[PDB]
Amino acid sequence: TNKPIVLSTWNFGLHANVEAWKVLSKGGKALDAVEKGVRLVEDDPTERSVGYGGRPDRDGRVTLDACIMDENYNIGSVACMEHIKNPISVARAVMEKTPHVMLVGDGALEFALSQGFKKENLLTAESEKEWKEWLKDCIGMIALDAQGNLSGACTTSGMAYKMHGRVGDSPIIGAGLFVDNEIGAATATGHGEEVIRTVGTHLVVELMNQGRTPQQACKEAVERIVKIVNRRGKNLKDIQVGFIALNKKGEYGAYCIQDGFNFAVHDQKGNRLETPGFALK
Amino acid sequence: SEPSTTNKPIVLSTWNFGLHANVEAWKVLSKGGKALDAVEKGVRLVEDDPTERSVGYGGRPDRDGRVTLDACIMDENYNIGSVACMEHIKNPISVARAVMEKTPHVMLVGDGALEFALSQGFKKENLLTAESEKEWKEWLKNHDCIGMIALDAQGNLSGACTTSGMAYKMHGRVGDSPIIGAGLFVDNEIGAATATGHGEEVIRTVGTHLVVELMNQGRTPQQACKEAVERIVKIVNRRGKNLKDIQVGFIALNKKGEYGAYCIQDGFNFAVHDQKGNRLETPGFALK
Ligand code: NA
Ligand code: NA
Repeated sequence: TNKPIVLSTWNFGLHANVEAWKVLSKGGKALDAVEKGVRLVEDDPTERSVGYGGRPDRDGRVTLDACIMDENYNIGSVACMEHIKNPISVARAVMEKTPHVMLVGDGALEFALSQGFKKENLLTAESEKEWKEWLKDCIGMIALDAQGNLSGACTTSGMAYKMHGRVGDSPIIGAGLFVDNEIGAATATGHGEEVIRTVGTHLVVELMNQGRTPQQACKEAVERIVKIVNRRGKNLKDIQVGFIALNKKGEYGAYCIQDGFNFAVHDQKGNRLETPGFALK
Repeated sequence: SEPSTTNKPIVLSTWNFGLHANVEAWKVLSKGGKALDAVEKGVRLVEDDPTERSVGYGGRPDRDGRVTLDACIMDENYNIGSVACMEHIKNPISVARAVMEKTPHVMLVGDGALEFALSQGFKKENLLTAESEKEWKEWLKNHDCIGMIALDAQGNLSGACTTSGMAYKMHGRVGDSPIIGAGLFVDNEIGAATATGHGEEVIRTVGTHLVVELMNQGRTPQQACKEAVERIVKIVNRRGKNLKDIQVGFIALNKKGEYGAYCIQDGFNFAVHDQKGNRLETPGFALK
């Protein structure tokens, strides 16, 4: 087994991995590592697709989606939540502190406040400016820790200028994120509607369950999804879906419909940016 | 060549009230109509019924006395629509169908879902009946949803799921019913499945996507429902929980019109209407 190891999506995954590794390298829990990892990007107003600084919906409201899954089938999720900078941590509170696994809208905010989270104005001057001008994708992280336990976290401000109330894949278990401690974990990149449609990360993990490596599973999910896009009469150039994945042995994999995505991997070899295979050549 | 036997049209729905919801779906299916129209019409009957207290009008409120409704819908070509935690609209399944057909999104929640519904001509209505208000105030001091899946005369699958959610849930709580892959999943080249019960547990295990993938890899609909239930049973134990506290059922249909179901605990039936008639059937259960 190769452990610990953490993967996360996009260039900022490299920086998120560093924070995750501060936990993983000291023998801490995957759950804590992935929370710490993605909060880094939630916190950063120059990362405009996650948390603080996220581009608003078309009504100028910054609404955030996140979910988290630990090594023993515990889950939490918030969607379309406003004024709280660290939705992954509220999702973690939904998981640990309530008998529910998903809260949305005003109810998610009220819960957050009741747990001692603080309202903050998430719309930056920069985002407000660009929104008004307009009027005229996420971070996912999965890790295997020194105990051989998996966990993962996904957080986003969702599609810029979405309809108010729009929810993407990031807070939906089996779409944006899925973890089964006996199999593996996967988290998605791409058009949220399309990852929901195909239940993408549950598919990747079930393909690993069925005996595929993380790499084979990501590629086979994407190839199945490519055929569905065609069945739907759509142009593959208009659709992005991709996955990164980890199994219980610390093997990893990534594959997308289209070139141009990258993801960060940190293990005993250190932290680096790698690029997946892709279908649309 | 096509199958020697396909049982179509056919519609299945969860719980005893599925029997009369099936009659309404069959008005569409028996005339060669689309599975998508059939399953919408079928579940709207229950949404419309104030005496059905876990779906639509008359649904028991969250703990603050808001009736907030969840539904999703899926047709024969991976088109999907979903609303969740939506207030004041009696037929969330039809707003879900509008999300699917009329927007570039697949899920709206909360205020945004209501504003969209109003923009589409749905009418704001008071969904809290005197009876539900009475019970709620007192509280202060089975049939948890309807899922319906159908195979029409063309050989196409579609499904719908709609609920008012756990009674006296936290404000904003969403269960499995509006989540594609949890409460409902339909793939026209394999089969369809819809779920009922403790929504948290169906979300946890991505239940209907799992049932349909098990059919994909060769299980019959009943085999796939049963194996999914038994996975939930294993997970409940891994989590150190007591199975007695949990109910989940699945019903499932494949491309040939074969069907099946299975649940954790007894007392769950489903209704199936095909050309031979409308039947209330009782599946096996895990907790014996
Ligand atoms: Na940010
Ligand atoms: Na009702």
